[PDB]
Amino acid sequence: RKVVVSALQFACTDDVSTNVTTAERLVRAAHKQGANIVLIQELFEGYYFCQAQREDFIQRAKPYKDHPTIMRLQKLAKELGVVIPVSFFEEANNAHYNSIAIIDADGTDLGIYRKSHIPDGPGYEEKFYFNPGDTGFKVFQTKYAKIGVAICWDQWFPEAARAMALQGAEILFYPTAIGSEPHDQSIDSRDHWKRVMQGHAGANLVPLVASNRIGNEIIETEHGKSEIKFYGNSFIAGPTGEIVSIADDKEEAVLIAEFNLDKIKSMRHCWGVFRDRRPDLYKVLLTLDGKNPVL
Amino acid sequence: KGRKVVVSALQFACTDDVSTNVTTAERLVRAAHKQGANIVLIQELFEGYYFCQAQREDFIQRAKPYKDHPTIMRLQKLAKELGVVIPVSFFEEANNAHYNSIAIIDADGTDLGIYRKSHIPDGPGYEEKFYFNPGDTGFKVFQTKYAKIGVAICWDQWFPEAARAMALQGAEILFYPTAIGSEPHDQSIDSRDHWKRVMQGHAGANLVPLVASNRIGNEIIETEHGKSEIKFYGNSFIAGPTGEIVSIADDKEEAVLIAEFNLDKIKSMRHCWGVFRDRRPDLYKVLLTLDGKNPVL
Amino acid sequence: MAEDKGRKVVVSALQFACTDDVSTNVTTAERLVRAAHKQGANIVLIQELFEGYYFCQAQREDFIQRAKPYKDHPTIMRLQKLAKELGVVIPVSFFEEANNAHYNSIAIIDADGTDLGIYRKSHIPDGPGYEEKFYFNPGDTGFKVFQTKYAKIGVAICWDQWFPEAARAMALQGAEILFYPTAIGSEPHDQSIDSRDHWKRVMQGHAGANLVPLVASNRIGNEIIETEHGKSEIKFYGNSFIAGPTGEIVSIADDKEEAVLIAEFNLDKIKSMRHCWGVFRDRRPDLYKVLLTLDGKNPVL
Amino acid sequence: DKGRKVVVSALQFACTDDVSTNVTTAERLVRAAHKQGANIVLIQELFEGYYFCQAQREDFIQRAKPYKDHPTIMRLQKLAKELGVVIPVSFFEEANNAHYNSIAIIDADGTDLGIYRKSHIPDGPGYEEKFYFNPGDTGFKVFQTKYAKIGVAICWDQWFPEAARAMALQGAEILFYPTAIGSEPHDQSIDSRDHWKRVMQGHAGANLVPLVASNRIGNEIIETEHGKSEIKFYGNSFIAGPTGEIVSIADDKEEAVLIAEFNLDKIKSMRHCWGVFRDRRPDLYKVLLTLDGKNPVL
Amino acid sequence: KGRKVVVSALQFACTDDVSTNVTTAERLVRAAHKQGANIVLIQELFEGYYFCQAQREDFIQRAKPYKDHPTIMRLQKLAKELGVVIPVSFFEEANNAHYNSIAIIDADGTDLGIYRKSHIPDGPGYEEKFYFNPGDTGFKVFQTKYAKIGVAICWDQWFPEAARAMALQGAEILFYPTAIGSEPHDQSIDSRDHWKRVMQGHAGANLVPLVASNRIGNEIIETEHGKSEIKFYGNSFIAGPTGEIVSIADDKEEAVLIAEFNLDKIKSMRHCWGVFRDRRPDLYKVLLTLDGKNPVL
Amino acid sequence: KGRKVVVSALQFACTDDVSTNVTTAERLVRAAHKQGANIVLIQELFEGYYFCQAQREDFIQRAKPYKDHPTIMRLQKLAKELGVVIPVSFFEEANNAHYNSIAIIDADGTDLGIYRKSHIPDGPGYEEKFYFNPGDTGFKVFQTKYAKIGVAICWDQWFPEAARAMALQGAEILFYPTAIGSEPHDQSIDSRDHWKRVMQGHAGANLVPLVASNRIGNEIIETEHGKSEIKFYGNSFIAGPTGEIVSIADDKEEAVLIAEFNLDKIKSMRHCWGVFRDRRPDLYKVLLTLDGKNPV
Repeated sequence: RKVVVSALQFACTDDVSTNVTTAERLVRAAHKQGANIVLIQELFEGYYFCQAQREDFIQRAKPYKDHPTIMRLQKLAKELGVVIPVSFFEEANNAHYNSIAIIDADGTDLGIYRKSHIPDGPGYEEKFYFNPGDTGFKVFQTKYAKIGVAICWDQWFPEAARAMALQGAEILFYPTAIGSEPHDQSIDSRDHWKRVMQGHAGANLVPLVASNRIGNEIIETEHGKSEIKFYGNSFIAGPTGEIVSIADDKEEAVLIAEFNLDKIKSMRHCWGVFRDRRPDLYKVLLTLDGKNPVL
Repeated sequence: KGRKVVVSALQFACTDDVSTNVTTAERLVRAAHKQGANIVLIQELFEGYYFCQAQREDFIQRAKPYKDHPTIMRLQKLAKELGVVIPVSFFEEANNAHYNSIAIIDADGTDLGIYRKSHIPDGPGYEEKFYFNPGDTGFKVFQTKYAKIGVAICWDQWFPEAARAMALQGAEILFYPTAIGSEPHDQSIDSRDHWKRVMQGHAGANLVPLVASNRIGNEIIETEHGKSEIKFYGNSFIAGPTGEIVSIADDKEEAVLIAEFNLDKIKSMRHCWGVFRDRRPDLYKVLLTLDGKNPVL
Repeated sequence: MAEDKGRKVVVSALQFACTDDVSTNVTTAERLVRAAHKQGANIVLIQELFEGYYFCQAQREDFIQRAKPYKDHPTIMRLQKLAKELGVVIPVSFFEEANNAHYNSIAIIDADGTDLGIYRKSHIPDGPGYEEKFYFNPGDTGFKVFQTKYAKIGVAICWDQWFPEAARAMALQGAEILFYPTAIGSEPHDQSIDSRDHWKRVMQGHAGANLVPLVASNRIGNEIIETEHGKSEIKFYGNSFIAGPTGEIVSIADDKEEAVLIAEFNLDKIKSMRHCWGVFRDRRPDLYKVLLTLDGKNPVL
Repeated sequence: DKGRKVVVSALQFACTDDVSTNVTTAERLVRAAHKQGANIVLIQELFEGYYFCQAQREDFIQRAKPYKDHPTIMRLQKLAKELGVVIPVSFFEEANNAHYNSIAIIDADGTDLGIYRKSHIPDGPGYEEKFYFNPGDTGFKVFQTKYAKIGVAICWDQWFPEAARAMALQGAEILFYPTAIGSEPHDQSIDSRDHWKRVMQGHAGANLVPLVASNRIGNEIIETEHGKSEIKFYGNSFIAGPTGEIVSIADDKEEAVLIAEFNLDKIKSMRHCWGVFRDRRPDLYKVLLTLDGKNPVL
Repeated sequence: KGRKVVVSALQFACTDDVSTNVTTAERLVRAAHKQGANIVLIQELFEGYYFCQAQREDFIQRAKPYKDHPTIMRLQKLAKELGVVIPVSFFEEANNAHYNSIAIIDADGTDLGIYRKSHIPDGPGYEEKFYFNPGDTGFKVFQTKYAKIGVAICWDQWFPEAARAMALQGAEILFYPTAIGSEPHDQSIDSRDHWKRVMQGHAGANLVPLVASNRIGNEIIETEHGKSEIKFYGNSFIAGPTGEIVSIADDKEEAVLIAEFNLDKIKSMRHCWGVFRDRRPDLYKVLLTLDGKNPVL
Repeated sequence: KGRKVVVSALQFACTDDVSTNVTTAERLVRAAHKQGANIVLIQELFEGYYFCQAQREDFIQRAKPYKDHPTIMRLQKLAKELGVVIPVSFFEEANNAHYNSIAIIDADGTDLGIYRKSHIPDGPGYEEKFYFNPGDTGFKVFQTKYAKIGVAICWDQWFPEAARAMALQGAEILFYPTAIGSEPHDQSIDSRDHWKRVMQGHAGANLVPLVASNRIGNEIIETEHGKSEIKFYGNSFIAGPTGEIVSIADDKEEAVLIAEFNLDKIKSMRHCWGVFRDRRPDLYKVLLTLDGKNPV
């Protein structure tokens, strides 16, 4: 069982149809290079608007139901025969989420995952827009494989990766948007960010895919202009956490790595980390302060 | 710029003859429509006297099935003729069950369904518990031609849970037909101020406009223990999304209240304020108890 | 001076003995239906499986083939003509064949002769003398009410009458009167069992708890059936009766006479009494989930 | 005649509106029942005072007390322990802002086994219980006592076959119903006593379990918001067998101690053999979870 | 190459003493274990004579609760000692309901839960409908240390629906404890060949091995109408995944039957045959009727 | 005493010439009738070689519409002449759809309607998938002058659900025209015993007789890869209501199997055994899933 996977890395304008045209052109090229499962970066429908905390930007959200972009990638997914996770800003009555729709090989929409861990701070004011996720971590059974799909900031938490691997995830996927921070140009998070994810891969014995955007984006915030240089470094790690394919910080990229899933599962089962786990001693992970279980 | 909706609260006195009262409601619905109304709200159990001052066997038989109801059917023609949304309050018989109900008529005459009053009041003058099974529809919202609306009934207006339930389901405007006034056992009770404040609270906490239509007039009912009298205090009103009263009637006059809301700006104002983004349903389990400890089955 | 308003309806319970010849028993039924109609009856109730002996004392292959389809049933068709002639409602109890399934059924014939449909016995009894589980699939129509020319009625069959759930299911759906055709008597394996008083009190309890009148028609006579282990006898104990909405018995037959019982009810006054008493206003379905278990803990799928 | 035997008792008495007096009365009669061999003794509903629900008064709501350290429950626990008898104690419960018509089941060793909160709440002239009590939220319960597994419910609950069946399905071997019922102050023509008995006898026969009903006697006048209101409570406390037969019954005005012995092993055997529980059709009972015959409640 | 499992069907005659019969089971389980068995199947209602020839009040009281059942508890010790999976058939009392049930004990002694007999037979010699409520667990599969298995009971074995339900839920092997023999009212009835053919059919249609353990011996029961005799015919067998019988007992002696199955090669063979991807559940709705027309509720 | 019906299973080798095969079918139907048959079953797709081996474009044109089918019409004449029921297997063209189908002809020559094969497999020697859409008729029963019958086709015969569906609706006899033999990929599998066991299973579980007609002979079709060959193993048989084989053919010669059944006695036996009285459809919802969890 040989599933091919791809990481995509492009620049965005602040125009839905031009951006979707970009993803649509890079997904078709992935399929040309033999891709089965194609990953598109976070909130690629537009500029990373979370630098500002503006009332009108909340109204960029749209319902999950009959979503114009989901609907347009389902046709593309079905025609190529590729799995495609679709990042979008979701409105649900008065709730709002940073969410992703998993569209299978036949165009079928298999459901939704809602970003659980929400970042905050200058340039990344995501807590102003998103309710923290209520779906829980999910695995999606696709024609090619069982896949763990979470979103951006979720990639920093070992709990997310572990939860997905416990639920049958043969591969983990993370659509991302990260770069410089507008308040301090001395902050360079690229090495640290790769390292944390490399750790999830090696600890669970599952390959990993991270798609991150590039280019410069200037947002008109409530306090004047704010700029981010997204640093790319979209990559694919193997089940031991090794970097097999890696993009640069500036150029557009279409990554590919083929994995023998049945043999990676024999590698995982023989190492026996899952049978060796001690859930009886992990109750402290249900606390925030290291003593009080949350309700 | 944005979807606009003109809403209206009506306030009038009732005899105990259905034909008269429906004729009265029709006259006021037309006057609201002449002033630009798209959704018009008629007071609770308007077809007759507020009979719940008595606990009488024979009054139970005022109920009628939802199916082919002559007052709903008559008002469906009006809605369609005028292009107006009309929630119609009525006493429902459903086999051996009975409910204080309301059917939502859309601007094209279409009966969109019903809501059965959930919280049932009790005590001298307001013996509703004797007549109505507690509602089993749960809180609802209705997609009309002008807006998603949440309609509940009278006593439901005192419960933040009901307004919150409707808002969570996408209600853009809340409506409460009412029958409230003095209490026959104690002349010192005057609940009008308290009544308004609690509702203003719902409107401000959910950032949605709110409409309340209340009865006026004195009604004297023969009860199992003699005459009982209520002076209904009107005070029908419309409140905006921060709870401010934008239209209000006095305690005796017949009234047609009008108010226009921009529903796209309000949606935008509601999301911006962030309350729905910040709710903690994980910490609200206690609300599924009556006694602060034991969850209900 | 005027009569008290409200729809009146006159109901009747019949009580008779059967032979094992279908023509003789339908002739008996028709004679008694006509006698009931002569006394003013609007709805007449014939006892369970009246077409023959209560054959369920035996567990025999050949007795299963006594079933017949609901479609073009000779007995139903014949009683349809009688109902139309007299202008009376007649529920018709019969053993139904439905491809490979079999049921103990009842067809409700309206006062204009129209077949309004069927109910299939839900609770199936078992044991010496009453081996019904051998013949009948448990009913799959669920509890029903039928809108007749005179009233909305609830009809169930024999063993069903021991279950408060059935009576309440019918009342909840608007049944204004309950009917139960019955075949019950002595038990061949133990002559000390005399269930007649127990039988009455359970049904009177249904009428009182739902505030609806109730009609039970039961068989009389001794019947001997040839079983796989020899002859077995039941003495059917009659006691057909009509009960009012507080459970009071208004008419009752003895254990051996042929009877035509007659009682008039004002359905509008009883409706009003039923609602004022308030039991239906006060019910707690939220606490009744345990009723959907057999063992008090596990809900059935 | 082998098998576990249990002796049950129904008490019937008049109440004043003073708590100390009425509890002294209950203790007198529980001792009289025990002297006659009773193992489980049933005291009538809200016996601590007059049946105050004829009125709808603010101040009457404050007669309620917490379940915790309830003085009447504590006093009767001592008596239960002294005599070795099971004693259900009816009381008006305050639980934060909720209020219930409740009953605490005291075992023969004096242990508080838990509470049942009245589910079906009556309403109308003379019986304005819906003004005082939240409808109960414990659900129907059964309690394992030293003598038997029992099902205890309260007053108006006795009209509902669903409550008896719920208790039977969960193993209840005897059903107990403390009661307060009599005339109705708005219409002297209403006499519910035969209807009342008939419905309970229905429960006993349909579930094949014995049933004990203890009812109040005497005239009571309550000062209501609209003037005096009077009820004459009609007694008729009784004990029914597993076929619904009345085995013991009191009149409408006598103070009474009723006594009945039951063989629970033989009744269990009879119950199972009759087959009603073997033959039930819960797959066809969903309509029971509706009020209107059509719509399942949330 | 793959996960191997050795299964066993046991066959013996019952006495009227419980302990004797559990000890007979214990002796035969140890004999299966000695010959390499991992999962061992004991016949239906093995604790005593097949009492269902009679319809008696006192026989119903032979039932016992699932909780702290002495026979289940004793067999748990044996399961843990030998490291063998043991399904334990028993007559369950559950408040007022009664069932013909079976508890699946895992190789470490753990009680995995129970299955209640779904299809209850009836007629002379087999009056089971008098004793048991139809099962309400539905068909189940259990995950044991050696395999996911489907266990159903006696009469259940005549129904293609039970066997399919278990395989669809992942059963790798079907098990059917049985009590079947002659019929007391008609000596011409010999159902043994028909009985095997139907099960062999289940094995072949689902491509899973099947094990059936049947009783031997003549039993005379005192019924309400005199003596009734059944001659139990044994013929316990184990069938492979195409329905071929690979081990079979005679009609009169004790037997310990043993067979090994490569469950991964069988899984692969089942997947390859493809029957399960080729089913048409969209065309099977009539299976939810009894009469070929009306779906049950 | 009771309705007696004589049924027949025919078995022969096909040539790849339509006329010849139809003439062969006719000869054997007449032979069956001469031995007393009332209902006669001809094997699946008898008009030619079993072509589902290969996946060829020109083979699709062997399909013909249900209306005015020349083989059906000719067999209608034969049914009316002799007074025998004849289910006619054929390759149906219906617009953008094609089906493996069978039309039931009554003893008076009346076309009673059709059933379209429901279960469509894959695999070498039997690539049914490329030629036939999944049947949309559902499982049917047909009332003939002699009995209510249920008919299903080739691959359908592995599915207990189809046999049960027919029996629930009144089928008193089940008919299964088929084509099965070796597999061109590996000559070690011999499925004839597995096949018989599953069908005997359906006869015994539903207490209905069952007739299966299978072809004999070797057949070589030129395909995409190269010459594919199959040896059809015959073994046509008639089973009774307990699943006993009452009549059976070998793997190499023509046969006309005959068996008489008393449908009234069998119906009485079926009901007394009780399986239909004892079914639990309230516990069978999982059967409306493919994966054993989610309804379709």
